[PDB]
Amino acid sequence: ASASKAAAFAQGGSSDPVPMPGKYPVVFSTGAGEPTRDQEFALPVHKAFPLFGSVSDKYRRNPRYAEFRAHSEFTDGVFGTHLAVSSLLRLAQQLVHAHVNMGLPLGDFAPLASSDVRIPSALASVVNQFGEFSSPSIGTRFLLRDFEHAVSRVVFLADQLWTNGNSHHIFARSWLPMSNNDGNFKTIVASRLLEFISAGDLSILPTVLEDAVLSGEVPEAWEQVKDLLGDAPGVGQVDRRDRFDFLFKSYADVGQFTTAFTTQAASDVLTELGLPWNSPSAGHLNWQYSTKQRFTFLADTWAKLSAAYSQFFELSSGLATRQSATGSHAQMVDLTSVEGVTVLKAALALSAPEFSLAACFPPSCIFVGGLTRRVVVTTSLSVSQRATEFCQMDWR
Amino acid sequence: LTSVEGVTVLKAALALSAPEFSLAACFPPSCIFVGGLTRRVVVTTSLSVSQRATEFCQMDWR
Amino acid sequence: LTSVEGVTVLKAALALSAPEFSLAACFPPSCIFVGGLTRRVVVTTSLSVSQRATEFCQMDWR
Amino acid sequence: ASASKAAAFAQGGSSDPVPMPGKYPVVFSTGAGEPTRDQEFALPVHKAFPLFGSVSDKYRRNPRYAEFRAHSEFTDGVFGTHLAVSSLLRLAQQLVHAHVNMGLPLGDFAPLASSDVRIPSALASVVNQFGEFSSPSIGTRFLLRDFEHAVSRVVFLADQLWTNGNSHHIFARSWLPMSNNDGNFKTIVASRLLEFISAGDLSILPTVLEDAVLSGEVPEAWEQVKDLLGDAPGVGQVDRRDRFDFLFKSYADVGQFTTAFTTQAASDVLTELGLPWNSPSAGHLNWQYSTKQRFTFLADTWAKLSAAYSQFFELSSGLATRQSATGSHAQMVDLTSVEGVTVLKAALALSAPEFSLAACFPPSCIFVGGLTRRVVVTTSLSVSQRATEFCQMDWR
Amino acid sequence: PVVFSTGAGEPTRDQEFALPVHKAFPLFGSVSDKYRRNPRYAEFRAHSEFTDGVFGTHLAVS
Repeated sequence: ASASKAAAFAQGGSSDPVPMPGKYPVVFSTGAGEPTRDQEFALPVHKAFPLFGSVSDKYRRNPRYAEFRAHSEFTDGVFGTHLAVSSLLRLAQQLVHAHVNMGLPLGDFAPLASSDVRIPSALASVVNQFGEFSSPSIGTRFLLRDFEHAVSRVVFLADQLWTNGNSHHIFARSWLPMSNNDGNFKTIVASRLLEFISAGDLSILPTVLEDAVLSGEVPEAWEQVKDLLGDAPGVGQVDRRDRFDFLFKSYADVGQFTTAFTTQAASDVLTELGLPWNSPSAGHLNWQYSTKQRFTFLADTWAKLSAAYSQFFELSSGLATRQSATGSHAQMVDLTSVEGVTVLKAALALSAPEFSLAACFPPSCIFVGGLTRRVVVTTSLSVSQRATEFCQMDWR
Repeated sequence: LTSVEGVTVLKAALALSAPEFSLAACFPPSCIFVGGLTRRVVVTTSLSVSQRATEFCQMDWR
Repeated sequence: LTSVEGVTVLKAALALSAPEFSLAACFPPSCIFVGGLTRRVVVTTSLSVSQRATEFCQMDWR
Repeated sequence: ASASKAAAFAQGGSSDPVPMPGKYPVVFSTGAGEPTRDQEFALPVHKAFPLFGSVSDKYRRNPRYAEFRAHSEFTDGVFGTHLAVSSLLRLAQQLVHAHVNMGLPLGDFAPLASSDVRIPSALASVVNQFGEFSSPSIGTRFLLRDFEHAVSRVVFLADQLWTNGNSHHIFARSWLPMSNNDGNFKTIVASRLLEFISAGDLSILPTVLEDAVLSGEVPEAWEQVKDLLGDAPGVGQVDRRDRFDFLFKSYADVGQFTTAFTTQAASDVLTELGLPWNSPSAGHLNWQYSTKQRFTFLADTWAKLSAAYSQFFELSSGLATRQSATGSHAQMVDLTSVEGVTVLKAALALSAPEFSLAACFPPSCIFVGGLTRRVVVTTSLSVSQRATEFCQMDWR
Repeated sequence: PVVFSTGAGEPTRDQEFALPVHKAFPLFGSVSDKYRRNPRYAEFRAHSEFTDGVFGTHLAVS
């Protein structure tokens, strides 16, 4: 027990990603009150009413209230121009939030986020694209759109939700994180990944080498779709993009959609039902028309469903900022069912919440950055200094 | 509003008494439509009207 | 009054709360032809609106 | 004393069915007060008055109050909207309940289950079908309708009350539980049971193989009637459905449905009179017209049954939620009478109730499930570790 | 027009008549409060009405 310039430092450094999964569908299946008889069945319909209770809290008042802003994140009003409170936040939100709360431990060393200027923009879109069209496209379709990492405005975290695919297939092939950038760019998607990180690892995971038959499927197509996603979706809008995103997510590529996620009901349905701009300025008009209509749908919420005052379960959003929004080790998806469940994986989460997570196993497509920057200058203790000092105790 | 020699503040909306008549400065008017609505919404998944009926009915018998 | 699965009793006029739910066991009176009338009349042979305004105005000058 | 990661966990999991037997008839024969002389006989009819005295309690207030709701099964008020009570529950109800309370032991490992969205639906019907039309069809007919596992709305636990018949005759054959789902399906008869689980076990239990005489009179029709129940009752109503079912439950089929079925009368009389909807359509309207009327008839319990003010024996159904409704092995009937009465109880039920709970009740045809999920993750003590340790106490 | 006719202080002599014109000065005192800070401060927002900043981007006091 000797002494050489000690301290105690806290840190934060890592990445985070999110997905739109069939998870919401399990949370909006209408289990929450469909079988509740408080003759509230006076007021019509209850199909979308429940589902739509998903957004308007899980993206602005819950997560973007403490996670975003507090994350050393000086947020611009015009993305929170309207701090919202929807008492409809069933047992899923204060729960959901705890479930999905952007933030990792400090006793460890991680954090979350990569594009909250593009993600939300899309989410809002989805809430509108979904909570406006036909509320429940039965898994197939709506789920596709959301898990299809739908068309972008050039930023979209997509590339990550897509990176999932390629990696899974290439067993032996382990890629340098650089592959995480492949999302956008022209050539570098046909040199780094596709050619080098393919004619190398691709020429192995499936070395068809077919002759006079065009390497259809068998890696070479996923790469093409990859090459596409590189040059043919970043050149702008127009059918040339959808049609050639769709062509790349539609036909011939029926083998490329099998890797990731897809149904001829997302693409030919959703995709042919959104107008490429359904992700770009839709993401805008969904914030300055849909967010103001979010109002209507929120006020409608704080007016209609509010009327659900007569049951006695809901509560209101009383501004976090004190409530916070980070802490849950949503890291590494805790799921594995076989006769009996099995919550697994790294992220020494908790014990009281863990197992309570059944309602919702939060999952941020995190990258994970083993970083504990115990940065230390020694303009006062040239390592050696200590050395003699300590050395001068083993002598006597 | 209704003036004839002397004023006459009229009409439904059991407003107030202290402000009413003080309103001279400005008789506020919202082109309202008015919706006679008192939604005493009531589910009875615990008291099929009848239930009460016998209960009460079972007091007029004795 | 309306009955569907459960019994809902909407009462246009803010009636009561102790009788309401008790007074559904049978009665719910006739077809009145409501008359929105709150005759809050007011002669002005004492305070020609100007006088008031003239006064109140004398507290918005200084 | 080797210990290694012990615990102690309690569970629940198993089946449970129910039947409408001549059992009720023994409980409503009018032996509870027919000979009582208090001059209560003030110009009144006491035929149905007794029989219909247990209905409104043995299915909502008694069983569904704790059994159902507490069984962790999210109940909809519109199946218990009128959580009313009935004080006419003489000595048969608080008794009956204890006689038929669904909830096997945990010290063992079983529970209750078999569509409480269809059973009650039909029961309420019977209550109406019986307690309204013919209040005492003299065993033959009403008991039939009850036991006949009467027409369904596609669900009905009939399939099980019917499976009791095809397994009884087939001694040489035993079947895989997969024969339980034998209820509905267009193939149940053209595949598994009927053909395979018949051309194999049926071609032995009755291998007539008759020529130019059509072999149906030899339990190949039981397969046919089975066939029918497979394709001809699930195709809707078409009235003939009764005609068919009836045909299959009558016209010559009499030699078919007499292995585990009642008198055809309860089919042409009851069924035909009732009108195929008197099991699906009736149930609903019997739950939202008859359950409301259940009150008009509950009034019969709290007005007609209430008029019993002076005799002083009645006063049942005070609580619920707290009184519970599960924990009596009134299951595996296993009762036999010869000179003396012997009551064999497969499951170690009780000793104070047993011998007391033979006065009438001995619940349905459960399909036991030997299940004691004593699961145990091994991410702490890889068997070797333990063995490695214990072994370190067998070396020295 | 009856509220901006200039009754409020036109006949008030506090030699404030040093500073020119007083025609629109009074009338224009009508808005900038009766539509954002007065009514849209509690009525709008509180009316279960989650308002967008860009209509109250500037909460005013006159």
